[PDB]
Amino acid sequence: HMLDHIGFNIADMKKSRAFYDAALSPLGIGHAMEFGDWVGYGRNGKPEFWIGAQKGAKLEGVLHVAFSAGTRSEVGRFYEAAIAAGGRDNGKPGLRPHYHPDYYAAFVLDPDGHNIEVVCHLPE
Amino acid sequence: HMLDHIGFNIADMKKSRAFYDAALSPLGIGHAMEFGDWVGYGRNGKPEFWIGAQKGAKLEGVLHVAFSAGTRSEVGRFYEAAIAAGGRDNGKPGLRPHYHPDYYAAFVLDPDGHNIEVVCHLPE
Ligand SMILES: N[C@@H](CCC(=O)N[C@@H](CS)C(=O)NCC(=O)O)C(=O)O
Ligand SMILES: N[C@@H](CCC(=O)N[C@@H](CS)C(=O)NCC(=O)O)C(=O)O
Ligand SMILES: [Zn+2]
Ligand SMILES: [Zn+2]
Repeated sequence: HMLDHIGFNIADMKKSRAFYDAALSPLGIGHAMEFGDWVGYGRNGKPEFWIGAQKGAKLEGVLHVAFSAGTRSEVGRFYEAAIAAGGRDNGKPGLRPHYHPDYYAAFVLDPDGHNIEVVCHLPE
Repeated sequence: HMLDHIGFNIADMKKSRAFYDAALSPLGIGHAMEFGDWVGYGRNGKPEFWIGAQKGAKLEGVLHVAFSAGTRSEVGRFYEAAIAAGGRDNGKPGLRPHYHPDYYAAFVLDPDGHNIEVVCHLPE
């Protein structure tokens, strides 16, 4: 994999932490680490996804982040949990064959409007 | 790995494409794919890092993206190439032991001010 980690600031840590806690839980993802004023999500102690809430530093415009799912069931569970936590629909779980024949994904906007996806690339 | 891919808009495709072409080349990373109005960087046909240049849609604020290096030599070569292409220094190649004892990295700002890192986590 070419991506090691990413990080960005959001408006409100309480709100964003709650969203990502709920959204990423079905992927077996939790707080891999909390370094200073950042919260790092990851699996098996390896953080890859960092959010911060530095005053005035929040990202503006839409960032797209896609997380990897091992199963289509995980895609669906991410979606349900993210919506329930206040995420806004940006595309229901389903095949996206215009990308490739086995691309199965769902899209939810986070509290700052970022386009958060979970995708499985495998046939089932 | 939990990150599948990311994407965001930048101000000027010619400038950003040139920067990332130069910066990511030492990692064996090139244009894995060009889908519509986006440019996808990746290795072995698998795009992970997408940039676009939609009018008015550019990301504002600082995004941090770190790419994985297999060797410390690669970290250094990324840095030299990124600087030569007009990147701004945000941290020279070297150990960052305050992260962990084998963390070796360099940081360069892209044309839009994003904090681009290449990191090797292995002892050498
Ligand atoms: N509503 C669409 C969302 C598709 C989407 O957001 N795709 C990602 C890339 S995988 C993206 O950033 N698209 C930007 C665009 O399509 O303009 C769906 O349900 O498929
Ligand atoms: N100038 C520093 C840059 C360190 C840096 O940018 N670290 C990343 C995380 S690996 C970051 O986003 N840091 C934000 C901060 O330290 O406030 C260096 O050379 O080490
Ligand atoms: Zn996507
Ligand atoms: Zn970093």
